Amino acid sequence: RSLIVTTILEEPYVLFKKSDKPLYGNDRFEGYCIDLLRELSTILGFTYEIRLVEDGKYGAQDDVNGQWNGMVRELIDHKADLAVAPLAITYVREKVIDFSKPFMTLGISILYRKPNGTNPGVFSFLNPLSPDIWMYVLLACLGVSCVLFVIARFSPYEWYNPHPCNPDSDVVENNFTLLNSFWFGVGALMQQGSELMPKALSTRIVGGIWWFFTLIIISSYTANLAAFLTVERMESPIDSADDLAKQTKIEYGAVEDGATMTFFKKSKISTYDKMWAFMSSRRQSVLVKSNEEGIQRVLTSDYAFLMESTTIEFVTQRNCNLTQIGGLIDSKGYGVGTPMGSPYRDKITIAILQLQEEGKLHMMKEKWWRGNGCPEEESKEASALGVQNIGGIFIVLAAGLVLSVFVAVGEFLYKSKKNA
Amino acid sequence: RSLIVTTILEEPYVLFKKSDKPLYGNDRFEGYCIDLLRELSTILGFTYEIRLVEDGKYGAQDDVNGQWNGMVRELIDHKADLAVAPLAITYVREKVIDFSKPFMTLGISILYRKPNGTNPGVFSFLNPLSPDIWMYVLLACLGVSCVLFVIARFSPYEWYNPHPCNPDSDVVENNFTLLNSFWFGVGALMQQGSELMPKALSTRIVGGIWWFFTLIIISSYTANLAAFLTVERMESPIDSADDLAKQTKIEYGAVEDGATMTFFKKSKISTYDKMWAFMSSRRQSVLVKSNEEGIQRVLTSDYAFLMESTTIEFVTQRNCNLTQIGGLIDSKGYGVGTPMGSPYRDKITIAILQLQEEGKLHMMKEKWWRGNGCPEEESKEASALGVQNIGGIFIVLAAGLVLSVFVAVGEFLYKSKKNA
Amino acid sequence: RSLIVTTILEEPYVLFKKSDKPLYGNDRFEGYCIDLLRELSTILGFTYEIRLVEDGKYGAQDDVNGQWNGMVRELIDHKADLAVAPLAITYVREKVIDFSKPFMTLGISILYRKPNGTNPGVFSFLNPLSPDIWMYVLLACLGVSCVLFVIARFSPYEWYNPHPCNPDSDVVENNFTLLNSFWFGVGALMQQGSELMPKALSTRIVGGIWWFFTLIIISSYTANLAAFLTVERMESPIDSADDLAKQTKIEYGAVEDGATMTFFKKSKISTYDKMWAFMSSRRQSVLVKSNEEGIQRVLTSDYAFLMESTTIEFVTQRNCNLTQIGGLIDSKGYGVGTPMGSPYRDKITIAILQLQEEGKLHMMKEKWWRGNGCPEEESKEASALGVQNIGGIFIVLAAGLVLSVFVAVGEFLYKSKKNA
Amino acid sequence: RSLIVTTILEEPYVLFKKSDKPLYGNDRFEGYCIDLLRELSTILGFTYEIRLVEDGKYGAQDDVNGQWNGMVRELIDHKADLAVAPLAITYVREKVIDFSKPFMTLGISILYRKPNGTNPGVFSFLNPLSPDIWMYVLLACLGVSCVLFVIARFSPYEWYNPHPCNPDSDVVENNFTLLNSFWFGVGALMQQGSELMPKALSTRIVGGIWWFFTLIIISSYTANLAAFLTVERMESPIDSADDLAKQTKIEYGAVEDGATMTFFKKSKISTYDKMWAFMSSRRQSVLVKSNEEGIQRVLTSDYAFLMESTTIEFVTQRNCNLTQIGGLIDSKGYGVGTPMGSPYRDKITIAILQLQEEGKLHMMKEKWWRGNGCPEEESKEASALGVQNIGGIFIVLAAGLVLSVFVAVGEFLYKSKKNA
Ligand SMILES: CCCCCCCC/C=C/CCCCCCCC(=O)O[C@@H](COC(=O)CCCCCCCCCCCCCCC)COP(=O)([O-])OCC[N+](C)(C)C
Ligand SMILES: CCCCCCCC/C=C/CCCCCCCC(=O)O[C@@H](COC(=O)CCCCCCCCCCCCCCC)COP(=O)([O-])OCC[N+](C)(C)C
Ligand SMILES: CCCCCCCC/C=C/CCCCCCCC(=O)O[C@@H](COC(=O)CCCCCCCCCCCCCCC)COP(=O)([O-])OCC[N+](C)(C)C
Ligand SMILES: CCCCCCCC/C=C/CCCCCCCC(=O)O[C@@H](COC(=O)CCCCCCCCCCCCCCC)COP(=O)([O-])OCC[N+](C)(C)C
Ligand SMILES: CCCCCCCC/C=C\CCCCCCCC(=O)O[C@@H](COC(=O)CCCCCCCCCCCCCCC)COP(=O)([O-])OCC[N+](C)(C)C
Ligand SMILES: *[C@@H]1O[C@H](CO)[C@@H](O[C@@H]2O[C@H](CO)[C@@H](O)[C@H](O)[C@H]2NC(C)=O)[C@H](O)[C@H]1NC(C)=O
Ligand SMILES: O=S1(=O)NCN(C2CC2)c2ccc(F)cc21
Ligand SMILES: O=S1(=O)NCN(C2CC2)c2ccc(F)cc21
Ligand SMILES: O=S1(=O)NCN(C2CC2)c2ccc(F)cc21
Ligand SMILES: O=S1(=O)NCN(C2CC2)c2ccc(F)cc21
Ligand SMILES: *[C@@H]1O[C@H](CO)[C@@H](O)[C@H](O)[C@H]1NC(C)=O
Ligand code: NA
Ligand code: NA
Repeated sequence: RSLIVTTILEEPYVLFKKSDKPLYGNDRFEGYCIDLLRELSTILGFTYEIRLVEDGKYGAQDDVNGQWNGMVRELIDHKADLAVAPLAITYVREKVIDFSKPFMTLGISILYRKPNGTNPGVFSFLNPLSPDIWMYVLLACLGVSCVLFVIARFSPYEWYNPHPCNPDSDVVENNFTLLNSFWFGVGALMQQGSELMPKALSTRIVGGIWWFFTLIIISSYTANLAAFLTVERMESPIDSADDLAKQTKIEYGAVEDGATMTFFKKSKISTYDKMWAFMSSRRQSVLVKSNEEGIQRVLTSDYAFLMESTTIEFVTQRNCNLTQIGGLIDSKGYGVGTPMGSPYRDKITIAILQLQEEGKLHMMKEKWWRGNGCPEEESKEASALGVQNIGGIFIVLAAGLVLSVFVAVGEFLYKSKKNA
Repeated sequence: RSLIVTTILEEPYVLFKKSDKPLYGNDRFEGYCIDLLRELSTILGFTYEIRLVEDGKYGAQDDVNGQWNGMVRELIDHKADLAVAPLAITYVREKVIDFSKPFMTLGISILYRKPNGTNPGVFSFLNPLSPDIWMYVLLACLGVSCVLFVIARFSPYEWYNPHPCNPDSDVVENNFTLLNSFWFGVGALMQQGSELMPKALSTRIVGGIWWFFTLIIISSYTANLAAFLTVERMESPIDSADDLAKQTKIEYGAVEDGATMTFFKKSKISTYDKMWAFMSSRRQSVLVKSNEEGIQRVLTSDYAFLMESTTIEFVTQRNCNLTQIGGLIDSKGYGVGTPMGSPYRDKITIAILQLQEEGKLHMMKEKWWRGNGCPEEESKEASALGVQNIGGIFIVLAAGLVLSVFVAVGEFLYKSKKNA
Repeated sequence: RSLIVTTILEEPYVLFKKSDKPLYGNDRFEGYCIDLLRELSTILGFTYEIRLVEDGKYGAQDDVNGQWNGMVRELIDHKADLAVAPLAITYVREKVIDFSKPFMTLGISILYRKPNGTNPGVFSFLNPLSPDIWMYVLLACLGVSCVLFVIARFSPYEWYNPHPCNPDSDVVENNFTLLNSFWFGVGALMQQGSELMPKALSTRIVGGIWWFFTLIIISSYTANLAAFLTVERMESPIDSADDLAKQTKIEYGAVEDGATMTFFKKSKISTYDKMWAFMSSRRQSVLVKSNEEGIQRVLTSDYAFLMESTTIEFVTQRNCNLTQIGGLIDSKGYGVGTPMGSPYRDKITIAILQLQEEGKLHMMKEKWWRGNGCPEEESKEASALGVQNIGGIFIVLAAGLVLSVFVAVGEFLYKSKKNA
Repeated sequence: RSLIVTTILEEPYVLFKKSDKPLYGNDRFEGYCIDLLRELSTILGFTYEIRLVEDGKYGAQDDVNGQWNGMVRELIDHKADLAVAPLAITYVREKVIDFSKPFMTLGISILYRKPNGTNPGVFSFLNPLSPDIWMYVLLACLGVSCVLFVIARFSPYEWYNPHPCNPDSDVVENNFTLLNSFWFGVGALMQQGSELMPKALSTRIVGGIWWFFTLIIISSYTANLAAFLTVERMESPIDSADDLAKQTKIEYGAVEDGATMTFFKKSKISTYDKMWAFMSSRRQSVLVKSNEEGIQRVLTSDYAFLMESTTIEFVTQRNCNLTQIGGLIDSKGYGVGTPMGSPYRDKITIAILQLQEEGKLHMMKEKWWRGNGCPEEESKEASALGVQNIGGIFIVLAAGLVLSVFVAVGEFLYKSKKNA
């Protein structure tokens, strides 16, 4: 004899080969379950010929007559001897056909968009104060220093004798010129002082007020930056279903009429019926029809699509903009199907389990689920301040030293134009 | 026998279900009172056929006719057999129809807009130190500078040679006068320092202690401001009905001739007389016509709305800038109405207590009153300090620059009088 | 006739009067349910005589013969016409006796020790650095300054000419004496500088290293104090059962074989069976026998005793070391009992509800549950730095200014002892 | 008919129940495998009488006799009928007894001690800025000070009269030499300032830009250190079995001749050969005798223990300094054993899948593997910075005080050579 093996088209499962050569038979197919049946027929000795299921399904009761469809109809009507396909071992299907013992473990977990890290900008040190404030601090430096200049020329006490070494007269002068009064204000703003230090009482009230103003500006820059950096460090992305249960900004997802949304119907867990309450409320928006459109929803919007774990690890690892957040929720298992009471059930159970002990079923999964390089290496770290978030203080340093050369040229010419 | 359950429409009690189809009947309705009624029909055995109430009214007795309107008129004339609805147990209806024991407990409570933190005060920089500390730092600046004056006089090593360029001219000068002693005190307080730098040992111990004092004050101002800006604890101006008795700025409000207005009119408690003396001797500014119009006036104006308790936890839950301040004022309950003398009063009374001890009567409330959830408990980024947050250092800058010109013209006259 | 009213001894319920006068009958008793039956007999016209229940209980099936005991045995055997007592309206008791409609609402909530606020001490500013560090910073000031003194006398470049005004010789001197080198180190430590500023290259390496050392000390004092003050502000006491469900440090409690622990048996809520899992694990330690010993466990240890809400509001308000955290979990109701099918059930239901509309049942609760003054006013606030947590910088300020007077006396004598 | 269920004792699978009493039988035992067995007997109809296994062994085949030991010897000789226990499905037992389908899924995983944060490094003050920034600040201090040298030479207004006491002696001096230009650069960087204070305009723009540069660096060091000390993100040195292949410092470990040791011996994967080449060519330092002895060696030493997966989530849960690093390595499952050919293999296979689809098979795991919980996720107070946290500023202090003496004796020779 030759066993009629019913299977379905899926990836990395039974596929077609990508060549032209239009005379294929039993070389037409290539996938995980073709490599599995190649290694089951090798050690059990049988020969096989693959015949795809006609009505493109896995199997379910249509409830109109209690007749199964898909692959498990061909198994229950003995039109097929095996079923090497992702036919998950479940309760209602166990009572009609007999499965082997699992060759793969799956479960419900979450697709999500891999965290696109926010570039802070190069000028991200300006952030702890609003741009209304950074302008009003600059207009306070041009304001107070033009007030201190007027008061220093108007007050008699600031006019001092610069020579205590020689008790003269008529040499009485100020040190607060227009340029020095700017240098007091800029010097006091940066908390590093200057060499002027007012002498009258009226110019010290301008001084002592500008010093109290300055402490509140620096201590509200340091404290708000220590609030921006401890909010960013305290927060964390979703890494579970519980953190996905609370935040209603992140939109959920499931296949309409599938085995994933069926789990949230029959669930009695208090964290999963809340997820069904989200899916029952926002239905027609969080209940997309298949696995293919559900990936395109995560790729565009803030979608959190719930599907099985073996077709996340395929999708995630050939598309490194996508990730798997959380762990396994359910725990299913793919099993090689047999008709009810078949002799090949006990041989394949021993044959699948022989390939696990010699490590075949991991070397086959790493051949088909691995894929390209996919640069995901991507050592994301945080909170150590680098060039990417404090680097614009290097630019305005360099922009201030280019400008100061242009004034040193402007000073060396202006002196020589006075001399000549 | 199908008994004719009467029903008024409230949310989330009895709503219109909407999917697509024209043909209807007993599937139009969903909510709390429908899940209550189908779980009583499961336990007691009866059948619905909910039919709605006419004249859209719960029940009241006319003042000149002496007749009833709505459900309790439909129950007294046996045009209904149950009244599963928000029909509150009161004295006048209990003498006319027969209620079951309560299935919900409620009272009068207060809506108010949730605290926002968008106008914290224009002097919000002043908050990280208590106003005891802001005075005791200023008295310490006056205290140390008076000690700096006293110590520097009779310390003989603070009497140096102020004439350094020539070797031994017998002149002596103390640069720690009364004016410079405050300027060292202010100058060291503002982390920038004067030009003085005391010189013996006894003014250096005063100098070194006031410097260590100043680090601990500034590094506690910067640290406590860093705590205020990442952990914002927003507190409401009102916390109970006693705090509304004093705040005339926050105005009351209730529905005209409702069950809430009737309670404050008939009360004898000293707070609830003061709450009624406002609401009676003011109208159309404080008394709304419907509670849906009253939810809007909290949302727009500065308004505190006195309404039923269980209507609040529905509206608060799906509008996250509305909160419930305080606790229950009144205490009443919702009862399934029955006609005046019925066998269905007792058998539902047992059936309500069966739903409450098994836990199903609480799980209906948790699914119909809960909504989005809106987790704003996670702190956002600290919302950069603008003229609404720091703000008042621009005032005390201008208040110091105006005061200094008064001293500038003040000490201009004192020298011009001295030169004359 | 005269109604035989069966009741039980509890507080603020039926008690004895505190006088001697040993000939009481029907004046023997004083409580809430005596004030209730005084106001029910007034408006219904009946006369009554109180007879206490003999076997000191409320009522339950003993399961040996299905015979009720306590008060509801005297009701079911018609030895009593009423039961005005805390006889909670529950399901198994409703089917044998008939209750009135509730005069009081109770529920399950939590006793807990009222938060005894931690006094930070007066020296709580020392906290951001360990006492090993504050000693090693003081020994670095006595270390570096005694290194800078040796290097300044040993290096030739620090020996400068103090007269550029007069190009002399032999007047070459240092400004780094032993006292000034201490004043550089103390002056640089406090981030406010001095008037010395080293001139050689060897004394600037000591200077530049002591300045880098100083920045790390101040920036680790400011950042650790901004971590001590944002952990204290972020944390919050338990204010629910969910916050009480997680923390296993806080020990739970319940009455053994009571109506409170029965609620956690039949619970299907995911946050309450976890509380039963704590009570099933640590039983004989969290399952004390009555309400009286359970209060004494909260008063000594970290106990979180679960009892009914009407005997928390009694205990909390006459003992202001105790508080009620969270809200109502269950929702029961105290009802005036009647025998099965009694005519007084419908009259008292109208009579209780008449006293609610004219506000008697709140004025009676505020007479018996109010109690003494009990200074609980206690306006607890936090995070504004006051005298109680930064006040020891006022003491060491004052201790440094007392010491400096004693050196100014020591300087004024030492000069005059040189002069004389 | 009572069928004789065999059983080995493991925790939390089958334990001894202890209350008080001597007389026993089928109530001695509680756990996962007993709650599994009484829920199979409810569904399938059968009865227990659990009897224990002799010789305390699961099952293995003797190498010289060719006989079995324990449960699978008790199943092959029909001295038992079920084997509800942790009896892992393997190839050699499947050829001898018949298993059901799995009820637990597990594999090989890694114990390691949870990260602690008690030795963060003695240079942990250096962390808030990246080592790119710590170099670029130092090059900017060298860069600006070389620009300060160049600009101050050919700027004519930096050439003042250094002889102020006498009016017009034609001497000129630039105080911005090469040595003072770095000292202004270092002095302004350390927030304390030199004695220079540039004087024209072009050295004031260099001065004012380097001052604004310095505020942003210090207020980002203080702010990011304030983020590190309140939000501590502790990360392990190892994250998978690939990271143990390189870390020879962290040593492996597994039970002698267990199911874990057998997997690494027979493997062909390149990581698991390197993990075995260590463990085979080292013994009694890396190979434990029992896994209880291996939990202790993680707890004491620096050790990473390779054991079964479901034994980890029991031990990790009730010892909160033990964690599971990585994921599952192997993949096997626990099966209810049956004799070689039985009608109870199929009917339990359906019954296990009935428990798994209803959700009861997961709720048994959540009640027997979960323990205390230990919420250390809430941040404690920041644990004051000692010599383990700041630490290395005491080294770079002493490294700068030793280097300065070398320059002090260095420039002592250079002047003594010049004077000669
Ligand atoms: C402790 C600190 C406070 C105390 C000191 C305060 C110092 C006074 C400062 C005053 C004004 C500072 C400029 C800010 C203007 C607001 C606009 C803005 O921020 O955005 C602009 C950046 O702006 C720049 O280009 C930064 C230039 C810095 C100027 C250096 C001042 C020199 C000191 C002289 C002192 C006074 C001279 C007086 C003369 C006598 C546009 O960039 P962006 O679009 O935002 O890109 C980022 C976008 N992203 C993050 C979203 C990705
Ligand atoms: C880095 C900082 C620490 C170190 C520096 C410490 C420096 C010592 C400072 C000591 C005193 C500082 C102010 C104390 C105010 C206490 C009274 C109060 O709380 O309310 C009053 C504040 O209204 C004002 O008085 C505004 C004045 C602010 C600046 C005053 C000093 C000017 C600088 C002088 C320079 C030399 C000073 C020293 C030499 C004499 C009333 O207004 P309000 O009620 O707040 O309205 C908002 C309501 N809200 C906030 C509730 C929303
Ligand atoms: C930004 C700040 C860092 C930079 C500046 C560092 C300055 C250097 C400081 C060095 C030592 C500081 C003393 C602390 C010693 C450790 C012991 C301790 O803390 O507890 C003791 C307190 O200790 C005191 O009594 C505080 C006295 C302050 C000293 C004033 C400094 C003088 C400046 C001169 C500078 C050097 C002179 C050199 C001369 C050439 C005992 O109190 P307690 O039992 O803890 O009570 C609280 C208990 N509770 C909280 C649990 C309730
Ligand atoms: C407020 C502060 C900001 C503003 C001021 C900035 C000042 C400019 C500073 C610039 C450079 C600062 C240090 C650079 C360190 C980078 C290398 C590194 O990361 O590791 C190396 C650090 O080993 C060392 O180098 C220790 C030296 C620290 C002080 C060096 C300058 C001394 C003061 C000079 C005075 C003049 C300086 C300027 C004039 C020239 C190797 O050791 P590790 O690997 O770390 O071992 C621990 C491992 N762990 C951390 C992972 C646990
Ligand atoms: C060339 C020389 C010119 C002169 C030099 C001076 C110029 C330069 C110097 C300082 C000004 C800085 C320039 C920036 C512009 C300031 C505007 C601003 O920020 O608004 C601030 C107002 O603060 C004020 O400026 C008004 C002044 C206070 C009242 C007048 C003084 C009397 C104070 C007491 C009487 C005693 C006085 C006597 C005591 C003996 C705050 O605005 P706001 O209300 O919070 O707006 C809300 C915005 N929101 C909607 C977002 C929430
Ligand atoms: C607040 O003060 C009370 C004083 O009664 C402290 O209560 C003591 O608590 C300890 C355990 O922490 C018990 O061993 C003592 O028996 C209690 N005292 C008495 C008199 O019973 C309480 O601990 C304080 N609060 C805090 C948070 O420590
Ligand atoms: O359908 S099964 O054969 N039996 C049920 N389950 C488990 C819950 C462990 C699992 C889990 C993983 C599988 F691969 C198979 C099965
Ligand atoms: O209208 S009732 O049936 N009887 C009176 N009361 C109260 C005693 C407060 C209450 C309290 C809560 C209810 F749910 C019902 C009633
Ligand atoms: O025993 S009852 O008459 N009916 C049940 N409940 C519930 C509201 C659930 C309540 C709640 C409070 C009561 F006062 C009485 C009752
Ligand atoms: O020993 S099995 O019954 N068959 C083999 N395998 C795996 C293919 C992974 C698994 C995986 C998980 C199980 F629970 C059981 C088995
Ligand atoms: C706390 O102490 C006792 C409890 O032993 C109590 O009687 C007293 O009233 C309480 N005191 C205050 C101030 O709350
Ligand atoms: Na079957
Ligand atoms: Na009635």
